[PDB]
Amino acid sequence: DPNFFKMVEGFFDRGASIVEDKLVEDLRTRESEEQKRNRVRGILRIIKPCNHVLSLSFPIRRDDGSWEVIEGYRAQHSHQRTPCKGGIRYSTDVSVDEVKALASLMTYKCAVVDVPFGGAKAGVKINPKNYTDNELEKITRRFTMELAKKGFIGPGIDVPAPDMSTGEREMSWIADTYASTIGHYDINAHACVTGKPISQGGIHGRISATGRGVFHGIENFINEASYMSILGMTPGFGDKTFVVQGFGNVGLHSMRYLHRFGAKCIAVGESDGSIWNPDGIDPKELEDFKLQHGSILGFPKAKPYEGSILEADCDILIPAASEKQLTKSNAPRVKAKIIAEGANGPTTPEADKIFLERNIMVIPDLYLNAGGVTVSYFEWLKNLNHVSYGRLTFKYERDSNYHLLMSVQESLERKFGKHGGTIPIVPTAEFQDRISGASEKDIVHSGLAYTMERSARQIMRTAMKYNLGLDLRTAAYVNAIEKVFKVYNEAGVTFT
Amino acid sequence: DPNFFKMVEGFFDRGASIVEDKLVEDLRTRESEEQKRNRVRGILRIIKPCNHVLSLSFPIRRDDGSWEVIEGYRAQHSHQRTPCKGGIRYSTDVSVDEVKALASLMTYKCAVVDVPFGGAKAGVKINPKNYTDNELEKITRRFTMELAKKGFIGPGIDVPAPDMSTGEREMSWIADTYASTIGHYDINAHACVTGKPISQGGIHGRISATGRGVFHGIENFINEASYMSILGMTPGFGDKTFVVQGFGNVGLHSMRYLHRFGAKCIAVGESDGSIWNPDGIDPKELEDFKLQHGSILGFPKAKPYEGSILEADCDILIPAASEKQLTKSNAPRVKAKIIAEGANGPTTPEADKIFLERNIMVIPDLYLNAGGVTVSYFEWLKNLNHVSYGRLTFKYERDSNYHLLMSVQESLERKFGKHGGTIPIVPTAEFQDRISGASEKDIVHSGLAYTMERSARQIMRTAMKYNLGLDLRTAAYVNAIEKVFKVYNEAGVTFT
Amino acid sequence: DPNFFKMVEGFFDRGASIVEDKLVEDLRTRESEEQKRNRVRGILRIIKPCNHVLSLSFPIRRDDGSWEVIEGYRAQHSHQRTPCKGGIRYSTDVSVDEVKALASLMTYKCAVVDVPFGGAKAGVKINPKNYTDNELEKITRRFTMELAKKGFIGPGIDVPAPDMSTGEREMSWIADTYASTIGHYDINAHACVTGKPISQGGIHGRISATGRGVFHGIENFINEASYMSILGMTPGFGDKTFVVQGFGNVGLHSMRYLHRFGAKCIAVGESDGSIWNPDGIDPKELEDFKLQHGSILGFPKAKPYEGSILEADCDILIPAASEKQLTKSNAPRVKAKIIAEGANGPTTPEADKIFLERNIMVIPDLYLNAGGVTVSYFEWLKNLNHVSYGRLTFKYERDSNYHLLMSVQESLERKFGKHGGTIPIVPTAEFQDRISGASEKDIVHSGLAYTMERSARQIMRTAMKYNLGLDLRTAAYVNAIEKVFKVYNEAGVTFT
Repeated sequence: DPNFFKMVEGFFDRGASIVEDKLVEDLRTRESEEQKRNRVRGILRIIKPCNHVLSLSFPIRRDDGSWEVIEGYRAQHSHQRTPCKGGIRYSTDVSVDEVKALASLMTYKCAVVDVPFGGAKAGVKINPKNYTDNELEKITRRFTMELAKKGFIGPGIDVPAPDMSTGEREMSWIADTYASTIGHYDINAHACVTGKPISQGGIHGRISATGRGVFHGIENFINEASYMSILGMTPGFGDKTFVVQGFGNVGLHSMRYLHRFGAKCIAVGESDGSIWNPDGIDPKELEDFKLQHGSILGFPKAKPYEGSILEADCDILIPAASEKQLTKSNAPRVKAKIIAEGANGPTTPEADKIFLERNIMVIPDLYLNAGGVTVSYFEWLKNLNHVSYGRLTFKYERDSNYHLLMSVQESLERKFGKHGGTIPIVPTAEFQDRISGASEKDIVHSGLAYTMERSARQIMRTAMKYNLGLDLRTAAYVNAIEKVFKVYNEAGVTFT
Repeated sequence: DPNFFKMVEGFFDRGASIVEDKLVEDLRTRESEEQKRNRVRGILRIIKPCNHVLSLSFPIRRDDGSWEVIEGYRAQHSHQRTPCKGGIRYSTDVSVDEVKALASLMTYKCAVVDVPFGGAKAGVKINPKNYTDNELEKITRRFTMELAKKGFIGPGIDVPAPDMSTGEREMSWIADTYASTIGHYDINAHACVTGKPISQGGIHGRISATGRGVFHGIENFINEASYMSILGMTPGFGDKTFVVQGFGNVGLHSMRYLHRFGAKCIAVGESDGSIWNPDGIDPKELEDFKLQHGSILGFPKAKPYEGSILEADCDILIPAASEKQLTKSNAPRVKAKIIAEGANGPTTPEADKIFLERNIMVIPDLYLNAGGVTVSYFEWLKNLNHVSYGRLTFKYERDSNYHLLMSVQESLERKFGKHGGTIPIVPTAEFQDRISGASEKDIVHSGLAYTMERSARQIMRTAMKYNLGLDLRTAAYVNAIEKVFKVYNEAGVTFT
Repeated sequence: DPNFFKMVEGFFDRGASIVEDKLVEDLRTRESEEQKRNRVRGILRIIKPCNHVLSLSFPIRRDDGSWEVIEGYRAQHSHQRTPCKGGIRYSTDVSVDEVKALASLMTYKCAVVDVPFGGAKAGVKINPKNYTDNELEKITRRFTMELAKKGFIGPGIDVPAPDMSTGEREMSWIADTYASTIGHYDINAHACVTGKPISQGGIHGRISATGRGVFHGIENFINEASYMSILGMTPGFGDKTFVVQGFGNVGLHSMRYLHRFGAKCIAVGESDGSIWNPDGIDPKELEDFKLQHGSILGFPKAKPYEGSILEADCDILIPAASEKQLTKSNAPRVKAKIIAEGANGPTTPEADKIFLERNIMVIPDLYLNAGGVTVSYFEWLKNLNHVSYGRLTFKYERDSNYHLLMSVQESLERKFGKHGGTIPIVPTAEFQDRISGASEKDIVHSGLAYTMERSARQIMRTAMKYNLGLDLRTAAYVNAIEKVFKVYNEAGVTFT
């Protein structure tokens, strides 16, 4: 039951050693100078540790009038890619080593989904419950200030983001505080932080992002005969049956999209209890049940399962919640053949070894829930373009599409003595609804898909190159370390 | 006749009270702290008044050598949307109230056409006719300087624009003066002001912008069966017949585009006289007549009407000139069912109540002449993009289009033993032209059309929502207020 | 009675026309180009009107939770001298015209005392008595912010200052708000405003500044045989007898210092009533009386005089209170020969003419109460020096002094067989107190005295140059206009 930090770090060292060799021979061994290039692995030593970590201690006057000093910290893992990216966590269980760890994860994660951002992470030792909306605000802002004055929040330095503990409300404050203070003259002040309200410069499709990422991440592999054979998957009768642990944002959507495409949800577990039903569970029903009242407990059309759903018999198990939920203990008691990490670090290193032994394909957090980050990239861009995606092309494109059809029509009618006989100028029903309901989220969603696909293939190619089996995790880390390295390498350090 | 500031104010307060109640219940009553969220209407009382207004006296050495002080002002209504936008006036009738008023209009007008700009407006108590080109330049530059040193010109702060009293020449100077002085280090210096020459970073399709706007504005509503029924329009034999008051550069185009689509111009006024002809009047002909010599008076194919063509018997009357031309007096004497405000404030509040009483749909100036602004937004972006729209797509697109058609061809050929029989690969005449002559102005004009439309639906949906009839005006202002509010709300003021 | 604007403007014109002529002839008629140099009096036309004037409307959330919008303005008269200087007034009566006027006064006043600052002046339509300390703060800050973002509050742009309606507490806030936000990177952030607490970067000797100024102003003229003869003053039996109208800060000190040097206070009025006693009145007593309880009414050793002390028979009458207290009505009824304006505009133009008819010397407000400003200059400097005056010289000096004395002693003891006989190494009692209690205030107070004196002689010289009598006012303005002009002239405008 290791702890985040000594989990990630292992993962790195793992896929650091596996790259070192190859990373010298073949890649750069044709201009080998004193074969001391193997001492250039010092670039890997630099990548491992966070380059900067700022600890704070600011005060805020509670609503009752009493003073109080809040402590928090933000760590920036790497700068290989200028603008650092990472969330902000409001919890009373947020250690410097936790942030440092997550921040490390970020860099690699971003690499995997080709996002030009360095890994960061922030944490404020506070418990939102114990503060009033007004207080919270006061905190986020004073935080933003300090964070700014020391180069830890800037649209070209570090762009924060929400976490399970924080929301778009906070982000909106961060943004605004910044813009109305130290970034007053910055024409891209609002790009200092993402995950903010649409009105404040947010990007359409943020919410569903992470969730949709999980889906495409699974999709890409579930549709790869090769892998699906090693597991004896891509059925004919069974088709697809999954389970999701944690009905949060990510979990909910993950079950929405997964279900939409033929998969059947057999079990959903939460902090409270769980749910079971071989027949299937409908996303909207369970969603409206959890929105109408308390939790998911006492949901009709579903027997209350007891304990975690991590042992429910299904094909795909998606851990979209807490940390380290799959350990060396319950690792051999999992039915599922595929584990989709819809969260960070939901499986321990020991558990990984087991799963590998009994052919269990674990889709890396490092890649699966990199959907939010991918879209946050878009939000950043959308603030640099200062325009909502497709604002200037939708109409143009529409016209061009109708000209295309009209050309086929006129050109097919000139193969007959008519002037309105053939009727190609009519788009399909789907294609019509697309055109008529074109909107930013469509450009976003599509860009997401594209990235999750490209990345997927990339991981697969890397797992076939280093002969790995279903160890997609290390593959991904390796993939990442190779990218981060290349940047550093093709420059240096001080003589970079 | 009330003045411009009284009107606009009234309009605001009108919409402001309409919103208030719905703005609390339904749209935020779900987490209603001690229902004091009625006291949040303060937001509205912050939005109403301009938040800044700079008055300034600056000297210039007249050509003859003599010194003279020039006084002018610039008012920034709101900063809810960072870059303020507004035009510069050069008239000896300006008045700190006027600029405050028009700057108030701008904010709302931008909101309507989803343009991320705050409302601003400048004014220099001067009369261009009494100053040499050289002098005028001196002025516009000094003015830019002072305006810059105080934060009232700046690609991120405030982006000025031309008015009927200024031109691209001036704007060019403003842009250059700024980029050669204060904004020397700003990589977006030439985005400090719009409406500039092409060679100075201007955007194609500026001249026809406002005009085209008018058209689309009208078009969107004259295509809506619902509204066209309440009037008894969208006829089968009368089709469309319109009249334009003021043959300026908005009026002229308005006629051109209106006419080009099956509408017949039956009357065209001016500041001199008028024109009449139930058979119709050709735009080109009347244009060439005006351009070839003097005014439109003495135009063949047309009997010299006497008085204002605001009484002519037509379907659509488009006031594209002076201010307050439709008052309580002549309000009842109109024969047109639709009044398209191709100018600002061409109808008084009293007139509006009359037109409503005798079912007369008045398309708001707040929306109908927002075309120019909409495009100015594009110019700004163009300047930030550092590339002419389409530059890197036109060719790519072209290719992709041909491949599309080729596919349909080849594909269809397969259903026949021939390799050249069916020729879909040929684009319609129109489509060809479009492809061959693809320029920036096409992307621009299309983006415009897309904004006018979306905005038109938005206004309609708002009208229906607050069960407003043909009072599109208030409906628009309400629509605006709502937007501007949302921004403020989803943040605050100091604790924003 | 004419308002402040009308007056100050008149004063300017007056001096302006007196300087024009001479300002061309002997000054610069040697290079005389075209003799058009008269047309270079345009300079003057630029100097008269304020160059900028910002009007704002910013919100604050009152303690009760309600939301109000505060309106206020700042006006910068001239920039001829880089940092503008001027106070901030918190009263319901403030009017754009008022600030403009007072700003205008500053520029000239500073010129008189050789202070390198432009003339500025703020104003916030608000009555401090209606707001809680918290609320006041919240206003000063939000005001400082908006005032900064538009270039009306920086250490090198415009340095505000306290008024009778605002104190050091508000300044402190201004300073801090600025240095925490916009000016965060400015190493001289705390030089953005003056009149702030000592612990915030304030200079020692600010409270006795304006008062002491009034004293040295009077002292310099009451010591000039020439002027004192025209009035038959500098007596040998009557010595000195004065009267002060207004027992505010300036008035109190004025009496303290005046009295300390032989004068004899015979009457002191207030907003309530007055006091009279030919025998004399002791500052400390009357001070303690006021402090101890209520006003000055009921004070022992003094018969309650009814009305204004302006008519009390005395030598020097010092109006240290409200505006326009000496008009064309009571002007003839004055018994004093000298009128020391310890306030701004306490005598109307029409009163001035009268006093000049019956040889009454009126020492100009423009000069007399320029003591505060003079010291505020020091405070500014103090903040830019980053060290308290004397900090690194007191000790050194002390030592030097003793060595001086000990050199006289040893040297004198060498003219007599004795090593200890003569004792010149002993300072006087006064000297010793000075040495032992050396502190910043001393350096300040000295510098102030030096300025008031040099400025006094400058005024005189001017008066005698332009052959003005006891019309010290115009003489001062003229003296100012000359200075301001010289700057502009020895440069230009655009081609400056």
